[PDB]
Amino acid sequence: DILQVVSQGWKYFKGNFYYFSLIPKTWYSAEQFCVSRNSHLTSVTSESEQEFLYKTAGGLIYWIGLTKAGMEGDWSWVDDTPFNKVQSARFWIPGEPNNAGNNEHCGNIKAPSLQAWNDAPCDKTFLFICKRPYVP
Ligand SMILES: CC(=O)NCCc1ccc(O[C@H]2O[C@H](CO)[C@@H](O)[C@H](O)[C@@H]2O)cc1
Ligand SMILES: [Ca+2]
Ligand SMILES: [Cl-]
Repeated sequence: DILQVVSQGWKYFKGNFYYFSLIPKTWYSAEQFCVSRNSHLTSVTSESEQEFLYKTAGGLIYWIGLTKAGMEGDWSWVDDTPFNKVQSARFWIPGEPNNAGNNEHCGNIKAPSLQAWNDAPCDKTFLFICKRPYVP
């Protein structure tokens, strides 16, 4: 139900529902909140989605579903979308990911630009964005 979901504070964009939180959490506690609402921290897989997210974020920092996984620590999406390193290079802040302090294994939307993402420590608290597909 689109009207029911939206009226609980979600936004509908191109077939997906998005929740922009108002309380900050660590990355995994954010993901746990998303899981409790049949969702995950958002993936980003097109310029139009990145644009919707950074514009709605409005210059505030939000965890998204970016996290390192595997033995090599390659970036991944918690909703299990395969990570496209080539397509995603345009979406990082220049100089990121930089693994500052050798402990930045999660990702957020930080800058209000198409170049928006930064890697930050997973145990830091930020606002966060859940994403849930609409299934009619
Ligand atoms: C606001 C401020 O006092 N900045 C100057 C001191 C400083 C320098 C780096 C830093 O790390 C943050 O910024 C880095 C980019 O510079 C990010 O790569 C990193 O993930 C994290 O977001 C945090 C503070
Ligand atoms: Ca960083
Ligand atoms: Cl919230």
